[PDB]
Amino acid sequence: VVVILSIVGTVLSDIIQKYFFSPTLFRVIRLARIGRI
Repeated sequence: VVVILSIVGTVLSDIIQKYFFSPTLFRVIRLARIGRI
């Protein structure tokens, strides 16, 4: 549910910041940082 995905959006972002650091995820991150709840 939304709760898990809140953490998902956070942990995947950690993956991004360390390893998945392609500029294309930053798109999704710009959408992720925002309170999309």
